[PDB]
Amino acid sequence: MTHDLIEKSKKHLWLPFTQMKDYDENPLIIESGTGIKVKDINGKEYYDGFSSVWLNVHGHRKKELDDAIKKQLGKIAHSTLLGMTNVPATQLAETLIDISPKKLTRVFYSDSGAEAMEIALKMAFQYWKNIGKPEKQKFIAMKNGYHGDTIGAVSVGSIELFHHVYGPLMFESYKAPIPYVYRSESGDPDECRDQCLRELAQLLEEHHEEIAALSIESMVQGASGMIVMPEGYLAGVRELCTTYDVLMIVDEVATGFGRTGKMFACEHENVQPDLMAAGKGITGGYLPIAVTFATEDIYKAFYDDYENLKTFFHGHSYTGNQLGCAVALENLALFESENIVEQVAEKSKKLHFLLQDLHALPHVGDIRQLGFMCGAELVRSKETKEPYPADRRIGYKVSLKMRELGMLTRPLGDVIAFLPPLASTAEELSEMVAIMKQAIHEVTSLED
Amino acid sequence: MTHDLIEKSKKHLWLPFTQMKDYDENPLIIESGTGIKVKDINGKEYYDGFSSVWLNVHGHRKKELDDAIKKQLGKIAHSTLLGMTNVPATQLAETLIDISPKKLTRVFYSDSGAEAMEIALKMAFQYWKNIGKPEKQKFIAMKNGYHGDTIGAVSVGSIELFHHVYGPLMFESYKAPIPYVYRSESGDPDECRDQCLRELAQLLEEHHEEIAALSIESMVQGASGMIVMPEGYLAGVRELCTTYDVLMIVDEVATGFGRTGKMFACEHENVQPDLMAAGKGITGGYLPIAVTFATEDIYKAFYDDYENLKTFFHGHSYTGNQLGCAVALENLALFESENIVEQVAEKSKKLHFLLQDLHALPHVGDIRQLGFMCGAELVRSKETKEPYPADRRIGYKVSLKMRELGMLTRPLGDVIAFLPPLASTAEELSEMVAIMKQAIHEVTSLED
Ligand SMILES: *Cc1c(COP(=O)(O)O)cnc(C)c1O
Ligand SMILES: *Cc1c(COP(=O)(O)O)cnc(C)c1O
Ligand SMILES: C[C@H](N)C(=O)CCCCCC(=O)O
Ligand SMILES: C[C@H](N)C(=O)CCCCCC(=O)O
Repeated sequence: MTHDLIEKSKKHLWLPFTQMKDYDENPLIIESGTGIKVKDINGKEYYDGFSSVWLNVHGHRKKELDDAIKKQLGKIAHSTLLGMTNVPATQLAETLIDISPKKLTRVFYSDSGAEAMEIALKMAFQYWKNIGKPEKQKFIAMKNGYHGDTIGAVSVGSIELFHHVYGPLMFESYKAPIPYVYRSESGDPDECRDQCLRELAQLLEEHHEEIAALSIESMVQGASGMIVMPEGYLAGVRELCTTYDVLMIVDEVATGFGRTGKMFACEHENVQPDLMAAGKGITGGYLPIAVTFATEDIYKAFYDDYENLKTFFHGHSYTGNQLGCAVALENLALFESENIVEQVAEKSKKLHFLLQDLHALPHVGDIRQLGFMCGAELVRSKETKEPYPADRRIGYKVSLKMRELGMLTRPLGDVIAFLPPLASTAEELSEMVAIMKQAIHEVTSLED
Repeated sequence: MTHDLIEKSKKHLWLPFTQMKDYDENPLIIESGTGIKVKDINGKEYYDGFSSVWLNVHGHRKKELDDAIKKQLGKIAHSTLLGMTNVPATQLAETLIDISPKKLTRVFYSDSGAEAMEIALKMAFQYWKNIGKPEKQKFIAMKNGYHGDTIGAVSVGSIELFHHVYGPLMFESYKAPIPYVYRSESGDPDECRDQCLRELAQLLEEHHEEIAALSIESMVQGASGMIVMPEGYLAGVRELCTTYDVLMIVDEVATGFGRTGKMFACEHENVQPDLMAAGKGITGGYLPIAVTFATEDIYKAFYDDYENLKTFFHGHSYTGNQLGCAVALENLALFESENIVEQVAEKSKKLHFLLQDLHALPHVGDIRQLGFMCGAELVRSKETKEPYPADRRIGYKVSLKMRELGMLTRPLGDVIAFLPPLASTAEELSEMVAIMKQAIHEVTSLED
């Protein structure tokens, strides 16, 4: 009836980033969403406290967004961008160029964030080959960094739950140290920033001639536990990259489009990427579209007569999908007409105090926040900062507790993520912090 | 204004698989489509003779497909498949399992064909270490194989012009030869087949204890020039993969969903893949949805208590998108109520005769076809079968002539690809083949 839908799900599906024995024990099937809440096939409603995995902006069944896709259906759903283009993709490219960092003048589409990162890495590799510098073939990427699941993006990721096993498949990369101030040693953001930059510079001084690009998440590392970079760090990596002739790839797939209370997160420190990835909330969270921005200097390294062999030979079949681009176009009009970014910045002030209060809980160790990008790191001892053994599944148990309490999210290890939709109201925010607090306590007061 | 949308496209876009200097010289912006024709912003109409790069099934503005997406907007556009599922992804999963090879019982969603292949390759690699055979970690891919553009897909793909700037970023891979009947000495499909299988068997015999999987396009190598595998070749590959304990990965991204006159091309030789990649036409050409099918034996090697770390740690954020899944569900209902596959198979009989007439031209060296998947290889000499030098751009020029004559396709080197929508009538196919024949004559008669 809907009983059968549940059994079908367990019989035919294989779900991303999930142990299916876990799914089969606690299955959940979503049927509709309205505002910032989704509804399962039984009629239970849940706050979407993780924005459907960090991509949902205006909430669900956002009226203008729905209208924008109906309008485009009435014209054409998809025609190709291989050797040509279409209207919404071209319009969107100009709108994207207008709001991104000033040095990024080019828009290369694809389907997902891993793909946009996969394209940034290939662009950066082929640039140096193109301009007669074929030795520049290694990458630097940051520890605790994550850039997607395909093999290039994996070669540049460093979350060892996900990646360690795939080492034989990975290309040659250096891993640079980032600040993780919470379980640091001095606990000072300036000291941690300066030490990690010092070590970046020494790595660069020794090997830059072999290195095409450096990859880094913009301001906040997400899959690693919503670890926010100390002030001045990102701008410090930009300078080091410029100085040692390494292209800087900035990953904005999670932080992009208002998430950190700027349109793009590298605005906090005014950094200009050479290459920049984006996805998730670009479409409001409706459809798979992704982008790699490039500078003009990069673009023209590939512009030449065709048998001069400059061409970038990459491109997915759905590249520039009109349906995706149309809803992205409306999304960005909503940012403008709603003043979304400003409202996120305002609402994050009070949210700040709401989140700092969780510290009152015995097993909450750290609270991290930049805008609407937050994590509560759970700890078996605040004093110690010693974490619970992984085998007690504390983050997992907390997610399940929140779920029965009517709120959806996913933990990053024992870090409880909180990335509520950008349209979230001040009262919705406090209603979600309250459920999260209740859940952490109920689970954690028993150290399950 | 037409002229400034055109100048915006030259200014802010970087297109897929395109030398932007070629684009600038000959810009083309599509506005709408109706049935199997698309229309540019100047109002000029074109036959869609490459199905918008091999993905459009029913034409454009297909009413049923249109209704299906509108109906889904009215419920929800995207909620996550991480740790949970939704209604259309669940229903779609069931239907896909029913129409796919019987041994394939499991569906793992993604956004694109490359991502589906990347998933297949990561499943094969981790499968063997989950069951305690870490030795089995190498891949075999077929000479002239194309599996997508992301780094893992290109590590198992061999299109010299595409891959191998990127040599340094692969991942070593065993390359086996495919029978290329047209420019082979005997040729003779049976002689070719059996010798390429003798070389595979040799490769397996020596290295099979190191090999995780063999990766192969299903029945036709597309990007390499629409090269049809001889009868018995695919069934022999499968047999040798079984004999030597190597998983068979089958790429159906281009051939899948009716293209070759079967629902899946592997049905031609009755082959059961271990892992099967699909995409493109899965949605009728409307949206980016892809699938990796897996057997239950493979699924169950990642199925275990979370602490025994069996889990597949992979999954894009738009996995199981309701919008793509909804349109795909309706796409498949059409295959059923419109008997698309049987209609393609039937129409393909007369079509073969249209294409044999094409063969009458002095510079048409070969015609290749399986269902609606066709290729007309151009040669400067049809008795020596010598190719035009690349530097005289014969494929590119033919595609531009077809353009002005009102038809879109893309060449593969000097092979003119012909992949018309599956809804194409008998009349429309002959209209299309005639425009293609005129354009080959007008370009090629001037080139000696
Ligand atoms: C989401 C994420 C990705 C991967 O994007 P997908 O669409 O899931 O493939 C890449 N980089 C960052 C920083 C991300 O947050
Ligand atoms: C189209 C294709 C791919 C890649 O799919 P995308 O959606 O373009 O990334 C991979 N393998 C084959 C055989 C294909 O035809
Ligand atoms: C567009 C998609 N990446 C695809 O697989 C098509 C095959 C390669 C396309 C090369 C061309 O048509 O110019
Ligand atoms: C969904 C997408 N692959 C993404 O970037 C999130 C990765 C980290 C999420 C880990 C989890 O939620 O379990």
